[PDB]
Amino acid sequence: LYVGSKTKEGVVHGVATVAEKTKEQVTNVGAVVTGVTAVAQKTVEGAGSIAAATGFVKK
Amino acid sequence: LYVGSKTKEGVVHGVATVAEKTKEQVTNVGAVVTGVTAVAQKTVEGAGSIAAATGFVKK
Amino acid sequence: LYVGSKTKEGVVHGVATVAEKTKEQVTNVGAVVTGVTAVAQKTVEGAGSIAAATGFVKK
Amino acid sequence: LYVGSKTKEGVVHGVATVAEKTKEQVTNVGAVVTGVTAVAQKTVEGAGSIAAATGFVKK
Amino acid sequence: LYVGSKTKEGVVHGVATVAEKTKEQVTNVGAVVTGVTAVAQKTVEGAGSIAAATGFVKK
Repeated sequence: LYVGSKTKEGVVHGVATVAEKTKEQVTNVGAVVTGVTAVAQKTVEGAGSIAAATGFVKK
Repeated sequence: LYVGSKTKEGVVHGVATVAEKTKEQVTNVGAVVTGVTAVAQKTVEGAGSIAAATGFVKK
Repeated sequence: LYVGSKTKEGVVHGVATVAEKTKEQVTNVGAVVTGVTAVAQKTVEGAGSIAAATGFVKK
Repeated sequence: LYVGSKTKEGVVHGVATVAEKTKEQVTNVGAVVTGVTAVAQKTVEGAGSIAAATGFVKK
Repeated sequence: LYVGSKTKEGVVHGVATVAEKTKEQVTNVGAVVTGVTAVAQKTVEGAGSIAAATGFVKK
């Protein structure tokens, strides 16, 4: 049993990003996720998330 | 049992980022996630998250 | 049982970042996460998070 | 049982960062996380976090 | 049972950082974390955190 000589899993490569000008405003009362950039994940025998917003959980 | 000579898992490579000018404002009353950049994760036999916002949990 | 000669897991490589000017403001009453940059994690037999905001937990 | 000749886990490499000018303001009443940069973690048989904000816990 | 000739776990390498000018202000009434830079952690059979803010815990 073998796995590949060059194996790439959950990978980000070679990202550029420019904001030559920007305005951003957020208002929140009682979830916000913003700007999440160049992100890499691997999960094994368990769940994964990368930008998760839940406003509220009630039980 | 073998795993690959060059194996890459949950990897970020070669990121550039410029803000030549920026304004950002946040207001929050009672979750905000912002600017999360160039992030790498691996998890094994357990869950993962990278930008998680929950406004509130109530039980 | 063998694991790869060059094995990379949960890795950040080669990040550049410039703010040639910036303004940032935050106001919070009763969670905020900002600017999280160039971050690497591995977890084994246990959970992971990297930018987690919970406004409040109540029980 | 063997693990790789060059094995890298939870690693940050080669980060540059410039603020040629910046203003930042924070106001908080009753959690804020900011500027978290170039961070590396590994955890084994136990959980991990890197930028975690909880506004309050009540029980 | 063997572990790799060059093994790197929870490592930061080769960080540069400049603030050619900066202003920062914080106001807090009743948690703030800022500027956390170039940080490396490993934990075994126990939990880990690197920038953790809890506004208050009440029981």
